[PDB]
Amino acid sequence: EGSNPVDLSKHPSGIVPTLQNIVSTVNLDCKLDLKAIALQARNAEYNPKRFAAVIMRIREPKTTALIFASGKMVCTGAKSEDFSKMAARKYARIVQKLGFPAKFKDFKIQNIVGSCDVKFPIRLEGLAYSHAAFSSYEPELFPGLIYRMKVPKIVLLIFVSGKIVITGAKMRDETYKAFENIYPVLSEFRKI
Repeated sequence: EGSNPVDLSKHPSGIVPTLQNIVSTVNLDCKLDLKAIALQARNAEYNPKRFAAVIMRIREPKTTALIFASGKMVCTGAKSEDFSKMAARKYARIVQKLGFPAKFKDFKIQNIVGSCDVKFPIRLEGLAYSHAAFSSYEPELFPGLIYRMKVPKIVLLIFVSGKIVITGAKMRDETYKAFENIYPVLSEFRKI
């Protein structure tokens, strides 16, 4: 039974990108007294002159939650969508247990960041000259090439070293498809 470690149907390049951060939001559906939550929770920080939300942190899943007065909560740091949702539930429950009537409505993934290393140098200048409508490479202003992909709606950061950052996905597979879509062109521009 030679099942394959990597499914080349899903990853023709034979390379699987790593998910580095998933950010999600959920509506707690209630106004929140930020000074009280900050006072009452051990795991909270709240400096409204620096950021208008209470900062809460947990170790499992190792993440950070930004809880706004409106009741909106942003959860960041998770490595999978299941873990982003699991952590969001855990922060929302902490809030209920403090005595606020927190709900868990319209939870949604807002952004997934993935990285990948093809491990060969890339001629970004040539790549950009050949794909002018989608790329920006301006070494004196920022390092790496910015590539705006249409389908899926992703923005990639391609560095001269072969390291790539894939941002903007709403689900794991989009991050994978974005990479596969760009792979043949990275390859076409391998620094000989």
